[PDB]
Amino acid sequence: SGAIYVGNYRVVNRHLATHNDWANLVWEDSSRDLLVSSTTAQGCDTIARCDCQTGVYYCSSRRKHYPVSFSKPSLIFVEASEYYPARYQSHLMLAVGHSEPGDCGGILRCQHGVVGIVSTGGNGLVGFADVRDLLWLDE
Ligand SMILES: NC(=O)[C@H]1CCC(=O)N(Cc2noc3ccccc23)C1
Ligand SMILES: [Zn+2]
Repeated sequence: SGAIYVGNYRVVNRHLATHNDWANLVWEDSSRDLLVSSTTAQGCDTIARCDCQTGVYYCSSRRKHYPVSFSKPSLIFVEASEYYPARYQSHLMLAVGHSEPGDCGGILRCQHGVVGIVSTGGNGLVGFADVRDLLWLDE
């Protein structure tokens, strides 16, 4: 679990969005596993606008932050789960690191701000859904 709060927006994994997120929907993309909903309160986070390929993410299944080197956002095959059929997930960044399904929503940050959130993983890998291209989050 986990979300990004920026301005009047809440960014979550689409597969973990609540009834309230869908009732206040701004934008969603099943191919990216992202959903953005509107909030009444001003958010605590700021978004990176950079090409960083190193950062630190929070891993709730270890209660720890880990440093990662990650690939540029790209189209990657993701095996079927209870939430989605087997498909290519877009704007996904891979890295070597521990992650379990409940870790989705953990934030990845670089020196510039929030880069993305945990969305995929397994077998010593962790995948992050990028949010740096979503320029409208800042306005
Ligand atoms: N973006 C997706 O399609 C995810 C939907 C929820 C989900 O369980 N997965 C598969 C999964 N197995 O092991 C993981 C470790 C970390 C994060 C996800 C996973 C993929
Ligand atoms: Zn950066």
